[PDB]
Amino acid sequence: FTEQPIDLVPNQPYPNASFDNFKFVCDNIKFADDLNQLTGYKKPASRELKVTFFPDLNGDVVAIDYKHYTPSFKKGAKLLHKPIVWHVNNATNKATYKPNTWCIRCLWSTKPV
Repeated sequence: FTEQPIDLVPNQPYPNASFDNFKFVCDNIKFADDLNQLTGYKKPASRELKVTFFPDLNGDVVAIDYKHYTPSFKKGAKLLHKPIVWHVNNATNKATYKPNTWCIRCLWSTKPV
C-alpha cells in the first residue's frame, strides 16, 4: 500500500468572487512562486497559505499529484476540506496550469469577503 488520495471531491470557485491579496508559501519555494505567479500576489501579503504536498496535509493547501485528476475536478477539487492544487513531480507544468487556475480561484476569500 501507498496512500492514494481517496477523499477527493469536486470544488468550484464562487460566483461574485474577490481575490484576496494572499500569497502561497511552501518549502518548495519554486512551487510556491510558480503558484504565486498565477495569483497576482503583491508585497506584503495579507495572509500566508502554507502549501504542503500530499500525504502531508498540515498546510492550509494540499498538493495532489496530477495523476489523480478527473474531469470532475475541472473547476477545482478539495481533499476533505483543505483546498488542493495539482502538481507533477512537485512542480507546475503545462498540464497542471488550466486545472490550477481554477484551484486558485477556489481559494478566493469572497467568503468572508
